[PDB]
Order: sequence, then structure tokens, then C-alpha cells
Amino acid sequence: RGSMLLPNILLTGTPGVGKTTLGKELASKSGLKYINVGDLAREEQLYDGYDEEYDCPILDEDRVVDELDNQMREGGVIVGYHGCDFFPERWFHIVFVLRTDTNVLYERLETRGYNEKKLTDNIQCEIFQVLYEEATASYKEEIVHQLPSNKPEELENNVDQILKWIEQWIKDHNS
Ligand SMILES: Nc1ncnc2c1ncn2[C@@H]1O[C@H](COP(=O)(O)OP(=O)(O)O)[C@@H](O)[C@H]1O
Repeated sequence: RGSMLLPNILLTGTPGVGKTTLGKELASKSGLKYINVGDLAREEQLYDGYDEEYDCPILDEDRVVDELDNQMREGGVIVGYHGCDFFPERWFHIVFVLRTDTNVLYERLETRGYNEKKLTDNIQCEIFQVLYEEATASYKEEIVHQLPSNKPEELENNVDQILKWIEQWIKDHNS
């Protein structure tokens, strides 16, 4: 019922940690909408510049924000991306940074067929905790949380914890 106020959630962390697997499952089991920012920019061609080095077009951050702004004002969206400093702070009610042990994350990305230089850049992003610090610099510390994401059983505990959070938030914000 388009009579209920619904929350917005950010899922962030290094490529490989489990963001899209977790977001699709939360969407199926809550009725909220999951948007993968990478897939959105491909579908709507939201790019400015090309990367010869990595062989890929470069994300246009301001056109991403314009494209999503009205949907975000209406509520009930889960957003997934490997960055977060350029999103409006007002968009999110809670932020989760997914974390994966370096040994486990290395094997996930190798099987996806990343080359040597791509492997190294992402493994260093995780061991230096880059996305965790970006989140704490951009949102209030009490709404930012780290989630372990190394095995099926952790995926299952994350789904259960976030589904319960969503049910309690809806009760508190529809008196
Ligand atoms: N908790 C988990 N346990 C084991 N494998 C996982 C877990 N979460 C995700 N994966 C797997 O890791 C790989 C990358 O997950 P994905 O959703 O594509 O990462 P991201 O969206 O952050 O780049 C996929 O093969 C997926 O099945």
C-alpha cells in the first residue's frame, strides 16, 4: 500500500564482498526495490570519459544522482555500489559496509577472471579498509555498520538481521 513510509538502505564495500547477492535476496523477501548502480549506468549510458588503462567508460556521478533522486524521495530503495562519497547524505536511513577476509576475496575475484593488475588494486582496497573509511567520513557514525560476508551462513544471518530492522523501522515511522 502506497500509504506506508518506507526506508532507504546503502550496501557498499570492495568489488567481490557479496553486495548484489545480498541486495537481490532482501528485495525478494521484503518487497523493497534493489538498484545496482553499475548496471543502472550501463542501461542508461551515464558516462563521461574512457579508461584506456582498464578498458571501460567512466561513471558520471552527477547524472547518477539526478537519475535516482525522485525514487529516493519516495522511499523503499536498497542501493548497491563500490563508492558512496558523492550520494546526498539525506538519501539513506542506515549504511552497511560488507567485509571479506583477504584470502577468501582473492579466490572470488580470480574465478571472475580478473587479471594480475586488477586483482592487486582490489586486494589493496580491502586490506587498507578504503570503503569503510569513505562511509564513516560521509554519514553519521551511529548509522554505519560493518557486516562479515565470508560464507553462506554469514549471508543468511545478514538477511535475517536486516529483514528484522526493516519491520521495526516501518512500525516506528507509521504511528
Ligand atoms: N556470504 C557469502 N558466502 C559465500 N559466497 C558469497 C557470499 N556472498 C557472496 N558470495 C559470492 O561471491 C561472489 C561475488 O558476490 P557479489 O554479489 O557479485 O559481490 P559484489 O556485488 O560486492 O561485487 C559471487 O560468486 C557470490 O555467490
